[PDB]
Amino acid sequence: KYLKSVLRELVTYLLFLIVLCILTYGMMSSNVYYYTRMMSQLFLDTPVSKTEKTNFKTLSSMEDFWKFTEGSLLDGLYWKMQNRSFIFYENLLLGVPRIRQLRVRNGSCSIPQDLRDEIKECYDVYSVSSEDRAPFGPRNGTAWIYTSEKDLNGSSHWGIIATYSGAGYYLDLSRTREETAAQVASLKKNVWLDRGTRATFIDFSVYNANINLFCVVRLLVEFPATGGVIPSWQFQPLKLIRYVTTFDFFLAACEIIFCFFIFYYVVEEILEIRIHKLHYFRSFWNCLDVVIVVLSVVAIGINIYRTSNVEVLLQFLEDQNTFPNFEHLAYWQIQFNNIAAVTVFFVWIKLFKFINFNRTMSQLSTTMSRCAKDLFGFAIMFFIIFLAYAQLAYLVFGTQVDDFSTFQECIFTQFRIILGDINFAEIEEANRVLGPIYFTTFVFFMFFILLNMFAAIIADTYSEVKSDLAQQKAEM
Amino acid sequence: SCSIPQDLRDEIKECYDVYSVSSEDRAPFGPRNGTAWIYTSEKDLNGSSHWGIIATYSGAGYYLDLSRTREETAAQVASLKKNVWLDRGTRATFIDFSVYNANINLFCVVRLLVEFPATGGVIPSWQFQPLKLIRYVTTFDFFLAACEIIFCFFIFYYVVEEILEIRIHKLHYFRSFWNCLDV
Ligand SMILES: *[C@@H]1O[C@H](CO)[C@@H](O)[C@H](O)[C@H]1NC(C)=O
Ligand SMILES: *[C@@H]1O[C@H](CO)[C@@H](O)[C@H](O)[C@H]1NC(C)=O
Ligand SMILES: *[C@@H]1O[C@H](CO)[C@@H](O)[C@H](O)[C@H]1NC(C)=O
Ligand SMILES: *[C@@H]1O[C@H](CO)[C@@H](O)[C@H](O)[C@H]1NC(C)=O
Ligand SMILES: *[C@@H]1O[C@H](CO)[C@@H](O)[C@H](O)[C@H]1NC(C)=O
Ligand SMILES: *[C@@H]1O[C@H](CO)[C@@H](O)[C@H](O)[C@H]1NC(C)=O
Repeated sequence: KYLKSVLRELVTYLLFLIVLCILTYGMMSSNVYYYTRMMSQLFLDTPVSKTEKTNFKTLSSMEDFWKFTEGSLLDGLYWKMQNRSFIFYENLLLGVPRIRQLRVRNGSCSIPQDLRDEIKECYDVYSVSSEDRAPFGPRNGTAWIYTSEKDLNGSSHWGIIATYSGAGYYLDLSRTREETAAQVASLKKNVWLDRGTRATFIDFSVYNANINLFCVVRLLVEFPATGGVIPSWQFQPLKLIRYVTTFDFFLAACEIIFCFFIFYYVVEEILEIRIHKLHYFRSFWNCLDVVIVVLSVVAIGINIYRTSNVEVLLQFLEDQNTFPNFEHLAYWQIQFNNIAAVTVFFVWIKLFKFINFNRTMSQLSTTMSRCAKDLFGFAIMFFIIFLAYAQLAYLVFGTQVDDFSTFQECIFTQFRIILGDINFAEIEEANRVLGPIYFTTFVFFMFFILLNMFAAIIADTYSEVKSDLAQQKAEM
Repeated sequence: SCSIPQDLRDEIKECYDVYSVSSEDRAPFGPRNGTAWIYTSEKDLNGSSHWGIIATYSGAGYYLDLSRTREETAAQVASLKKNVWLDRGTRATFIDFSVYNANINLFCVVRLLVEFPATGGVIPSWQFQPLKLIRYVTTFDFFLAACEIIFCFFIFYYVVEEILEIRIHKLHYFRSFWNCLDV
C-alpha cells in the first residue's frame, strides 16, 4: 500500500487546484483595469476649471467643492451625442446621479462660560446622537428635509474620520446638463453647505454595453469639525447579467464542480474525527485543512446570498428615470473578493504537504519544522520591543508628522524603515531631542543586534540537522 | 459582433466587441470611392501580426498611401477627416514610414500605433529602428569581413570537435554541464 492512499489524495487535490485556477482566471479579466483607469482619470485628474490647477484629489475648502460640482463634474457626466449621454461614447450613464449630505445640529456641544460672549455657537463632531433632523432654509423639496435611512434604502460607509449612516438630506439630479446645472446653482445660492455639514456623497453608475460589465462610482467629501476637507473615491466594476456567453456557462459548470469538491473535502474530513483519530489537531496540516473548508463555506454562502437577490436591477429596468441603488452589491462584491483571494493563498500553501519526493527535500522541511519552535520564542521578545518603539513613536511624533498619525501607520513606518525606504528629512522637525535619537537607536538595536538573531539561530539549526542525519548514515 | 442583454435592448442599439480575428469587419463603409474604404486581405497587403499592448492585430485592414510632399498629404488627410474615417468601430491605427538621413549613413524605419480599447480611450505606442548598409566602405571594414569568416571557421572547428567527442562518448556526455554549455 501507501501508493493507493498517499497518491489518491494527491490526484484528487490536483483536480481541485485546477478547478480553483479556472475559477480565479475568469474573475480577473484584462479590460477591467482599463475600464476603471479611464473613469478614474476623468473625475480625479481633470482640474476643476481651466483657470485653476486643483482637482478632486486636492480639494482644500468648501468653495473648491462648489467649483468641482459645477465644472469638472458636469463636464464628465454629460456628453453631447454625435436624451441619453454616453460618457466615452460607450459608457452609458444609466439613471441619474444622486447627491446627499449629512450634517449636525446647532448648539451641539458645551461652550465654556468664561468666553461665551465670543463663541456664539458650536457644532460637535459627527455622531448618531448629535445628527440634525430638522428642515432648514427654504422647505421646498427633499434637499431640505431629513429623510431616514429606512426609506432611503441606504447603509453605513465607514469613511476615514468616522462611520456615516445612510440618512441625510439628498437630491436626485436631472438627466440633461442644462437643468442639472440650474439645480446645482439653486443649491449653491440658498446656502446648502453651512458649517454644520459633516459629509457629502455623490454617486452614480454606468454600463458600457460593449463588454458586459457595470461600474458604480461613489465620491465622498468629509468636513471634520476641526476644519478642512478630506476627499475619497471608489469605483467598482460589477457584473449582473453574467449568463450570456458560453464561457459563463463553463464558469457555472466549474463552480458547481467546486461545490462538489468542497462537499467531498468536508465529508472526508469529518470522517477523520469520530470514525477515526479523535481530537488530534497539533499537526498544522489538519488545522490548515479546516481553515480552507470554513473559508470556502463562507465564500459559497456569500456568493449565493449575492446572486439570490438582484431585484434592484429589475426595479431600475422597470423605469429608467430613477436612481439605481447599486450600492449594496458593490459592497458584497468586495467582501467576496476579499475571501476568494485568501482561500487561494492557503490552497497554494497546502502544496507543501506533498513535497517530500526525495532525501534532500525532507531535510529542508525538517530544518524548518525543528527551528519553528525556537523562532517562536524569540519572535515574542522581538515584537514586544517592536511595539515599545511603535507606541513611543506614536506618542511623540504622532501629532506633527502624519507618518505616525495612527498606530497602524507607526507599525508600517517601522516595517518600511527595515527595508530602508523612508527618509528622516522631517522626523527631527516634530522634535529635536528625540528626533534623530529615536532613528539611530532603532536602527542600531533592530538592524544590527536583534534582526540578526533570526539568522544565526536558523543557521545553527541547519547545521545540527545535517549532523543529525549524517551520523545516522554512518550507523548503517 | 456583440450580444446585448434582452432586458435593456431598447436603450442600446448597437455594441462593438473587443478586437478578434473572428469578429473583424469586411464590408465597405462611407463613400465606397477607393482603397481607403474597402477591406483588403492580409495577402494583398503583404503584412503580418504586431502583438500590440491590448491584443495581436492582423495585417489586413483599410489602408491609404499618402503623397510625396506636404500639400497633397495635408489635403488627403483633411479629406479623410471631413468624412468619418474613425468611427466607433475603429480598433487600431498604424502609421508607417522610413527615412534615410544621408548626412550620417544610417537608415530608420518608424511605426506608430494607436489603439482604441472597447471601453473608450487612446493608447499610443511607438517603434523606431535604425538600419545600416555599411558593407565594404572605408579601410576598417575588410577587417570585420575577415573576422566573420574566421568566426565561421571557428564554429566549424568547434562543431566538428563536439561531434568527435560525442561519437567517442556515445552518451553520459550530457551531465558535466561543461558540455551542455558547449552545445
Ligand atoms: C445657533 O445657536 C446659537 C445659540 O442658540 C445662536 O448663535 C443661534 O441661535 C444659532 N446660530 C445660527 C443658526 O447661525
Ligand atoms: C422655493 O420655491 C421654488 C420651488 O418650489 C424654488 O425655485 C424657489 O427658489 C424657492 N423659494 C425661495 C428660495 O424663496
Ligand atoms: C427605496 O426602495 C423602495 C422600493 O420600491 C422605493 O419605492 C423607494 O423609492 C426607494 N427610496 C428612494 C429614496 O428612492
Ligand atoms: C447595428 O446593428 C443593429 C442590428 O439590427 C441595428 O439595429 C443598428 O441600427 C445598427 N447600427 C448602426 C449604426 O448601423
Ligand atoms: C470620390 O472620388 C472622386 C474622384 O475620385 C471625387 O470627385 C469625389 O468627390 C469623391 N467622393 C466624395 C464623397 O468626396
Ligand atoms: C504586395 O507585394 C506585391 C508584390 O510586389 C505588390 O505587387 C503589391 O503592390 C504589394 N501590396 C501593396 C499594398 O503595395
